[PDB]
Amino acid sequence: PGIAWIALLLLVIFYVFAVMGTKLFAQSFPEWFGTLGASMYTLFQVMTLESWSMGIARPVIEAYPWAWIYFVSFILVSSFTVLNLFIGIIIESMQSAHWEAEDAKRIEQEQRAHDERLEMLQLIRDLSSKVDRLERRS
Amino acid sequence: PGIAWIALLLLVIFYVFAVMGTKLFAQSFPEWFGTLGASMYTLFQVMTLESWSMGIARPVIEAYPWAWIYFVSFILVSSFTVLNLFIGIIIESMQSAHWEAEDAKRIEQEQRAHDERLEMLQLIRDLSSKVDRLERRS
Amino acid sequence: PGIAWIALLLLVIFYVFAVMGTKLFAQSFPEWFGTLGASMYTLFQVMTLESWSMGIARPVIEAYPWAWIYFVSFILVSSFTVLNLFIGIIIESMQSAHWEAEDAKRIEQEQRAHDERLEMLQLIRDLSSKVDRLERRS
Amino acid sequence: PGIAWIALLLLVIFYVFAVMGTKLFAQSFPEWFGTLGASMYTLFQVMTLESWSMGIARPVIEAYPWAWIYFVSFILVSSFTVLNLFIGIIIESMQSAHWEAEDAKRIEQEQRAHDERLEMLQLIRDLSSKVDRLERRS
Ligand SMILES: [Ca+2]
Ligand SMILES: [Ca+2]
Ligand SMILES: [Ca+2]
Ligand SMILES: [Ca+2]
Ligand SMILES: [Ca+2]
Ligand SMILES: [Ca+2]
Ligand code: NI
Repeated sequence: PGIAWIALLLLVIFYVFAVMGTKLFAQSFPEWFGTLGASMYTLFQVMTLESWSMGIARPVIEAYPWAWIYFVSFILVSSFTVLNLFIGIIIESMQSAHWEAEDAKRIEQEQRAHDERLEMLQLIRDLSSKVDRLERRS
Repeated sequence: PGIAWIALLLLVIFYVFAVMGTKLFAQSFPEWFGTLGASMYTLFQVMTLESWSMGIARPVIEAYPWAWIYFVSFILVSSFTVLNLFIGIIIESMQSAHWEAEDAKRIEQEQRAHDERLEMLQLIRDLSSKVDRLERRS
Repeated sequence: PGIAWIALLLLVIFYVFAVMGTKLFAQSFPEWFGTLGASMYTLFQVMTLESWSMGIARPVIEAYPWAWIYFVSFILVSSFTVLNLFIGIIIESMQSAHWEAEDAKRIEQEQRAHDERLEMLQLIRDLSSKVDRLERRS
Repeated sequence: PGIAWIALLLLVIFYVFAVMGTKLFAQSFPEWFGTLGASMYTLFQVMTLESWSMGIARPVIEAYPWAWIYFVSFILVSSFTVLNLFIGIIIESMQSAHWEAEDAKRIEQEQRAHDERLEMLQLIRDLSSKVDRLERRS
């Protein structure tokens, strides 16, 4: 398992949407989705939202009016699984640094004093033992 | 109950703004604001800031002066309510992967000792009597 | 003050920069910098990186070769004090629903660490204080 | 050392890619790559993804079509090290507000007891010793 297990998926979301888009607009926007690699590129351009809509979608949408769904969806997914990936890093680097350290040091400072209390506790039975013997010898 | 509230609110924000956008720039910028389902797009584009001003606002404003406020305001709120939403995952993904798991494991370990330092404590008051029995009894 | 202090700072930064566009690209790029409320607008557009130099400072810089310094810096500063501000929100949001009231409940956990402890010791001394009345006899 | 370590890195790439990019495109795309000083510009114009494929890579690519690779890669890395760099600031600011400051408050309410109980303890022996000293007394 893991976090970069998304870098797997994203590039498959990609693979998917590329092939999907290529099958459609290969026909009539072979400028962009002429080929797979072409769609690949385009879709990374779209990933980046560098004229994503006016450049690509809207033209494509004029020809294929529903395409809006394709482009709008790809985006929400593309971006979403990046946000989902990017944060998995905020986390796996956030708590890589002072959060492994602390958990260990308090796992340590805590068993430090189940140590202290418990035995120090003991001398008190050892005392309720020495003294125990003496209300007897009273 | 939860953060889909911002989502909802931010989805409200769309509905709400796409609504006005439709009615106003409808007749002037009809590809952009003719039908709701096309101010929706256009706003989702505006949302993404993909040729947001030069493509849509400037022209909507080169005609309608106040529209600026419309677009600007939409953006600030749009982005802002996500920023708020985005972070609400950084946090809830942080207060889920890390901030929550010890929140339990430390009151889990604190009670382990108020039951032990207070357990200690009985013995110490109980040595108190067995001996307060001896300033007098022995 | 805090987050809202950068807020101010930035909006300072903005006015201070739309200040210049208007004093500066006014005669000539009046679509963008002709007057203030239009630099303001432009500046916000430029902030958000919608056609910022292709649309804007490439043709402004077809005007002035130095102007590049103008739009570039504005961004690196503009973007910069937001990153600074944004972060101040992950921070003052990330330690506000997860990390804030812990320091108060662990103020309080470490609080009885004295209450029990100190009162226990109190007993200890009193034990001794009487035991010592028994070096006195025995 | 610190993290400007990455500022170096990115800035090495920002330099490296413009030098690499003048070599190729200087010839035939002068307005963007016929120099370094405007390559740089362009490359930060590219850094930002303002008309990146559409404005630039595409027509450039049109000429040296494998130019995609240079744009795409640039971008993946340019961005990616700002991600590693931005994160740094998230962490070196989340590890600065409470991470560094609070860790110290705990060094203190940790070492407060190994001192408090040392002597709670201490008094426990003395007590034991007097009774232990009362074995060879009576
Ligand atoms: Ca073309
Ligand atoms: Ca149409
Ligand atoms: Ca005009
Ligand atoms: Ca011109
Ligand atoms: Ca403790
Ligand atoms: Ca454009
Ligand atoms: Ni913590």
